Amino acid sequence: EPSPYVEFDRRQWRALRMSTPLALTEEELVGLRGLGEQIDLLEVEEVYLPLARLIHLQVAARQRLFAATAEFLGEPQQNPDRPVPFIIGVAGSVAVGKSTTARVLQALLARWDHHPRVDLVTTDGFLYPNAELQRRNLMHRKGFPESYNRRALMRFVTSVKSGSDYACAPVYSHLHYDIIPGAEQVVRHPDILILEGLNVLQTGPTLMVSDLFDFSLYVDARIEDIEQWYVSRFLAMRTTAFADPESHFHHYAAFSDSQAVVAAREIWRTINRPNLVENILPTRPRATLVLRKDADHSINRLRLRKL
Amino acid sequence: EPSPYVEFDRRQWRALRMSTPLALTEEELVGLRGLGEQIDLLEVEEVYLPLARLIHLQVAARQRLFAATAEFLGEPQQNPDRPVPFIIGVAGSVAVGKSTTARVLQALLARWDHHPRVDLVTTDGFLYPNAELQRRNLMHRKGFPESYNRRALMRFVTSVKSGSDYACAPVYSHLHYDIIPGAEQVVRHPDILILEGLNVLQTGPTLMVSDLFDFSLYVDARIEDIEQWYVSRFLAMRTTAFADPESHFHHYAAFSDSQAVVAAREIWRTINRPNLVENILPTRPRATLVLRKDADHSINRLRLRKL
Ligand SMILES: Nc1nc2c(ncn2[C@@H]2O[C@H](COP(=O)(O)OP(=O)(O)CP(=O)(O)O)[C@@H](O)[C@H]2O)c(=O)[nH]1
Ligand SMILES: Nc1nc2c(ncn2[C@@H]2O[C@H](COP(=O)(O)OP(=O)(O)CP(=O)(O)O)[C@@H](O)[C@H]2O)c(=O)[nH]1
Ligand SMILES: CC(C)(CO)[C@@H](O)C(=O)NCCC(=O)O
Ligand SMILES: CC(C)(CO)[C@@H](O)C(=O)NCCC(=O)O
Repeated sequence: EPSPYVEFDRRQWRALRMSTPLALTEEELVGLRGLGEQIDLLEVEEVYLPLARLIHLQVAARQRLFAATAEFLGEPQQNPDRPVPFIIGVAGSVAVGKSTTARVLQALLARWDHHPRVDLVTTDGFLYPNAELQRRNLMHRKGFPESYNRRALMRFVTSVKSGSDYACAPVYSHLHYDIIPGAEQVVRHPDILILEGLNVLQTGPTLMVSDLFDFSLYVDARIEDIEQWYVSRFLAMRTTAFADPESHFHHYAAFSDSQAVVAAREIWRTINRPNLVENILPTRPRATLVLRKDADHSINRLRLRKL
Repeated sequence: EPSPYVEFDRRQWRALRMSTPLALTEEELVGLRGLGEQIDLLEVEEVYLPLARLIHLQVAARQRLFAATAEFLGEPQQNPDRPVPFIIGVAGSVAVGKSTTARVLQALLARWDHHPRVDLVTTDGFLYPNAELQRRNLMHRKGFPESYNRRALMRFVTSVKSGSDYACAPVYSHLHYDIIPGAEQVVRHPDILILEGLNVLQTGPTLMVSDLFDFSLYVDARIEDIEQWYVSRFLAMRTTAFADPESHFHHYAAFSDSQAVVAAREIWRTINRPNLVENILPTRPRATLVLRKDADHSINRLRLRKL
């Protein structure tokens, strides 16, 4: 059976590093690593460095493609100080590590030789505000496709990829659990834009951000593991994020281990798990690279799209 | 508002021919032209020749892409007598002209300088046989996604694009209105494969043939026009195809104009129109090039994806 995909173990994948230099310190890694994440410099070298080599091979190759369409159209030569931005999507469940994966990726690419402008945007900022979610009866479906302003999202990425000087995204506050009035993240003709969220790989009856991705990753793990990671993070957060009296979820800080486990499981069951099974997982087949994690968070398997 | 798309009129589009030679005679065109189609050598020159220039620019460019992934993987050099097959999808309603568009495209590309092997496959052969459609209660939904063996279809195109020496498709008989026992269409590592059908541009919870297309066309027209074309073709066929006593639809040959119009409208209303509105039209946003036809079948407008 021929296949669009090729499967690697960590042994096979890490050979593909060739001579890519490691440009990240252990301390720098910490600044990027999320609560509960196990990524170390060795995963960076054995997993993220071949990745970064793949990507940089494909950035130049993907530029030929837009150049052919320019040539056809009898369009001028593209300013080499403004190529067409390479767009990278990163997807997966809540709690699977995908935001760290994306932050690490950004760090690695920014440190490539010619110092590319590499911006990172999460879909959080494109959530409808709570007052608007409440209007729509969606206050308990944050993360589902319909809880996002997908039109604004598509506009944002279309703007950036189509060469705009600047494009703006709104900004979400996890502390306050809402969009921040007046806050903008401004992206200015970067060379690479990484877009990370749950359903960014979705497809449908209109052109969507996934149709603009030049490359995508999906961070995968067994569902039962993800839940464990999610519950455990929730318990840990009683003394980090929920401890802040300003935090929308401050009431959780004083939950017993057992009360906390019960609350987190209920949130997993009613929100995150269904969103995962119904919307996120069905996008996995399309990702250029699936990063498969074991129960201990360690990436030991990879699936690349060769077609 | 920035846009993934650029819109042309025939004036703007035909300028993009540059010096592409016309290699098709009027007689050759006839061999390709479907009952009721108005395509002439002038549409070929003003519409299909820029198209063919776009495509050939993108074939070489799209090869860089697969080469980068080979390089990354430390794969050998690709035999230049066997590149990775460029896959082209052609979609649209029944009766809109898309099969002629595809046959013409094949003729034009086969006549490019180095004489590329250019195969053409329609999704007809991947319809479930009638006995199997009946089992599924689908004898009146031929053309809807579920009336096709989509797994076999995906396998076929995956086989070809992944470099197989040969791949086989079953063969449908319009005369008999069923799959022909024992018949195979054999495709042998072509340089380009054109795949044409109603829903070939569809997307979903699994990797599908649209995810393998390097380029796609959608042949568009106003729904009311398509219906007129469909009814008129049905009336014309009383003296061509339905006239054959072997034809599954021979009974239609003896319909009055008015009986025929009533039968065709009913088939349009209950089968083709719903399939168009529900399944085919929602794929239009993704096509690389939409060919928009006026009431007289003439292509006067085009929409290209630049992103
Ligand atoms: N305080 C806070 N920050 C969050 C939360 N969710 C995501 N973040 C932001 O994203 C980072 C998480 O890194 P990582 O563990 O890779 O995130 P993830 O696996 O995508 C977890 P989730 O998808 O649940 O956010 C956090 O360090 C923080 O910057 C949250 O619930 N609370
Ligand atoms: N005899 C016959 N041939 C058909 C039929 N439908 C498609 N074909 C094949 O496809 C060709 C049609 O050319 P074209 O007019 O572009 O097809 P189309 O617009 O896709 C029409 P449809 O989609 O309804 O087949 C025919 O000449 C024939 O080879 C049909 O109902 N009867
Ligand atoms: C469970 C964690 C810590 C992991 O992301 C986080 O999703 C969380 O608990 N956030 C606040 C609770 C909530 O998700 O509503
Ligand atoms: C209406 C035409 C002639 C146009 O394709 C053709 O679709 C047709 O009439 N075929 C046989 C009738 C049927 O579609 O069942």
